[PDB]
Amino acid sequence: MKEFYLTVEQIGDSIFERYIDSNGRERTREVEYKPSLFAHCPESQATKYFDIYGKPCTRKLFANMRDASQWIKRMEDIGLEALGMDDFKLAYLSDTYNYEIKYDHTKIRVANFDIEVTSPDGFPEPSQAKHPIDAITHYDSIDDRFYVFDLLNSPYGNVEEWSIEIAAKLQEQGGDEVPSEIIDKIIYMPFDNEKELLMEYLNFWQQKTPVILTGWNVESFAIPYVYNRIKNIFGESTAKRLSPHRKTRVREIITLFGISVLDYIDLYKKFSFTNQPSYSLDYISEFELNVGKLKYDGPISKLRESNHQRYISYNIIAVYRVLQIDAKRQFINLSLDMGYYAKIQIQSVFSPIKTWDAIIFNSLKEQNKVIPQGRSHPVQPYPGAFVKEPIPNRYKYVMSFDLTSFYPSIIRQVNISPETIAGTFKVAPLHDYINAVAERPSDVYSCSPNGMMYYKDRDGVVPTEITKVFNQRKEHKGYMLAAQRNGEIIKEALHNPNLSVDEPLDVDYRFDFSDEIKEKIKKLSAKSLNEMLFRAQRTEVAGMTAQINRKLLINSLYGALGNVWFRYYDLRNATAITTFGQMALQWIERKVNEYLNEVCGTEGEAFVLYGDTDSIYVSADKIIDKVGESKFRDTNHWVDFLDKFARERMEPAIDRGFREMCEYMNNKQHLMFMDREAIAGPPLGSKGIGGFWTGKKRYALNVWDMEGTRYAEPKLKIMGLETQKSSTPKAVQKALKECIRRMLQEGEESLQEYFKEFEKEFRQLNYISIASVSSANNIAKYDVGGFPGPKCPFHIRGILTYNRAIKGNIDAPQVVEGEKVYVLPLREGNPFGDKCIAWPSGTEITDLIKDDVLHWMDYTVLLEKTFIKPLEGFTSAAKLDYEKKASLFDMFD
DNA sequence: GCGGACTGCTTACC
Ligand SMILES: Cc1cn([C@H]2C[C@H](O)[C@@H](COP(=O)(O)OP(=O)(O)OP(=O)(O)O)O2)c(=O)[nH]c1=O
Ligand SMILES: [Ca+2]
Ligand SMILES: [Ca+2]
Ligand SMILES: [Ca+2]
Ligand SMILES: [Cl-]
Ligand code: NA
Ligand code: NA
Ligand code: NA
Ligand code: NA
Repeated sequence: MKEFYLTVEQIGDSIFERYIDSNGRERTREVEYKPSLFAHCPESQATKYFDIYGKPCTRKLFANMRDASQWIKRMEDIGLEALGMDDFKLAYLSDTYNYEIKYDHTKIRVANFDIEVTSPDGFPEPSQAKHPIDAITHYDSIDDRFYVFDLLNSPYGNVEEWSIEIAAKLQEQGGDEVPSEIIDKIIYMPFDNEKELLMEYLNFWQQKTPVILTGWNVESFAIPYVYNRIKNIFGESTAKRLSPHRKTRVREIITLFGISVLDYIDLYKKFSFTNQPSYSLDYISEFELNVGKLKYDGPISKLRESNHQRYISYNIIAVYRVLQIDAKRQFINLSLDMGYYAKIQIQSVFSPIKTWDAIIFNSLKEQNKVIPQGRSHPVQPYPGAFVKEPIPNRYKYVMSFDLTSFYPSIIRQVNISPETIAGTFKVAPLHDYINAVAERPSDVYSCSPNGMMYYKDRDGVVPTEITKVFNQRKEHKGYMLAAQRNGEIIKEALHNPNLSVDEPLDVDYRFDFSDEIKEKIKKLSAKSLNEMLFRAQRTEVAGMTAQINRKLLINSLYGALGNVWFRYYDLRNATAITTFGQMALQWIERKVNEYLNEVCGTEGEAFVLYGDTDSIYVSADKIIDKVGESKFRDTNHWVDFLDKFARERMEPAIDRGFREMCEYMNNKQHLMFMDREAIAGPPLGSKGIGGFWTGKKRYALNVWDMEGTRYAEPKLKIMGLETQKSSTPKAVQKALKECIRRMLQEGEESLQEYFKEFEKEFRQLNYISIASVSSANNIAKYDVGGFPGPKCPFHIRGILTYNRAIKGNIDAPQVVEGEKVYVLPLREGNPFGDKCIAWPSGTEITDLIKDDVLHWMDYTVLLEKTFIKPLEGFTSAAKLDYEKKASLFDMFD
């Protein structure tokens, strides 16, 4: 097979590389790499090297990497540009792997681990590592085995061996319910001393050295704890065995040279597109996998002592949970894909700037072109997208339209790149271009309304490389949408399931079901169908991960143009994109309004009610009215009608409008592709209002079709409202959403019934479910003798109240700076001495003060502040009442 | 005694 790297590092004048060879074997080599950099040279000098602007350069070979970096400094002292890739390991990878890397993931050692540390005096600080490590579970992807290291003898208690027989038993049998599919994969090792455990773990590590190292919070806890514990016990030289090159670099984070650490919490935060109230593994596992919380009696600091059996079982389970989350989300696969595509260290996938620098560098190197030197720039603001101010109101029938990959398509259309800049023109006010009254900027170059002109013959490296990734994105989105469409087919077949014993069909959910498959589905059992729906949704999530993160990468290339740390930073190019974007949106709003007035036979009516960046929301009341609501059989009938109308009439008109804009700006290629997104409206013959807007970025719609996916049941599309915010209490989100569902689908009366019921019963809701959530930043900034300082935020005040309440209890959970907290208001005269209290999110509040918090919660404040105020906002906007008003009719019986 | 204007903070939407 073709060779591929695993890890690369620079240590002095040496490049240390771990790699898989042509026979599939892992090897390590130290290479005294000789890098090249470039300097501008006279035009009369024969060379094959040119910078991106076409100026000739000469290549300077250096005896070692130190001589190259010293030359860079000297060139700085002279005042001349030192060109070329200054990150020598990226240069090394590019030289060593001068082809498209095809890798075999089964050859890559991915290690998932988690440690346990009993601490009687609070959270065990990794920098101190003063407590024994009493458990390590380490899963190896190559062995497919869970290696379990169990400390039997500790100063905090001597325990019996963990029993795999009991671990496998059901909870109802007094077992631990360790999943049956990993029982035979567990390799259990008890130890009588901590030193012997750690020594063996190091020997194990040497034999099975991770390439990718992951787990939950491994970078901030597990890795530094293990490193510091081993260092404190055996000495630094022994601790350095954690690095395959014996080099490490040190609240601290340890860099293990020759290992690529991908902490799963960081992968999840970057790639999941969620914002969670808590990031405990417990919480995320429940959210992602729908598994129950790992229950136990007493505190964690005594779990090993009281129930060591469960203690070890939960350690193993914790490792497995991350594997299960990755099997669903596939962020490891994404990191490997992106990393090898860019030819970077795998951990550099967290940095889109490093990623794009490497992609562009490799692309330019292929043509013997030389990259410019990074330069220092001051941070400056620059304008972004346009957002229309909507008239707050209900909106019955709505169709939306969105542009495909907007900013990257602008880049490709206008041909925006550092080296395709051609000149400038004199700008007219933006609305002059929008209304097509300003003179055509250029009949030679491709232009943006910010004043920039670009060559339209030349291939730009930014357009070229963004197109390649965009093409990957488009493929994966197709798989995602098909899996989604396949999902609805299965959901509708769950309305008439057969009573028989069969099996789920063997199909590729990435492609639309054939008629044969669909026929078989209608005769399938409920058990088989539910299993198919599961596999369909899993296939959809896999596609979603792949497509939405390639979308993120290409949008981050736009973003990088506005980042001073980017080698190709240029506010001329960044603004060219956003300004063109503002023009395109407002241009097509006009075209859409014009076309719809023409087909509806009216004049001057506003059809576009809202728009943000690249989307428009079209009021379709008059389209429905022209055909008359009476002529429709059911809801699905008018949905098909609007689907057809948008597809056969509106979209061709939109394409005509954009083609004209492309000619207006003399652009290189028409790539403004705006298709229908959502069809929204109330159920036919209902009192539902269909949708409403309260303001910019705040609306709700009752959607029947989304991007070609015809829902089995109508799905609420809610943006910006409190239902969508992690800060809103769980039970309030749920209640507010039901309020919205009733408004959009059923009407005012239905809303009023539900509200009355909620108000009556809400005090019985669990305290966690009605707690607000907030991030805890700068606690110390507002701490004045344990009391709130000037301008102390509400949630920070709650934390200070908590701290005073648990003062003198070394066992009580501490609020961690930067993490999230649950927040509850307190009734007047409470023993806590303040109007609110906060505690670490994702946890029960400590038993020390739990009963008193429950007693003093302010349900009245909770209701009117988190529930009623947002509800008042929704309903006044939609022009209705959540509560029956007083009338002259009240004087009757 | 507190409404309005302004500020910091948080978390959305694109
Ligand atoms: C979501 C997002 C958008 N944007 C900008 C660039 C996007 O092209 C533009 C439009 O937002 P989107 O319409 O949400 O994203 P998109 O048009 O790029 O991709 P899609 O085909 O799924 O619609 O907003 C960012 O800069 N960063 C982001 O994270
Ligand atoms: Ca021993
Ligand atoms: Ca879009
Ligand atoms: Ca059937
Ligand atoms: Cl796409
Ligand atoms: Na742990
Ligand atoms: Na059970
Ligand atoms: Na130490
Ligand atoms: Na779309």
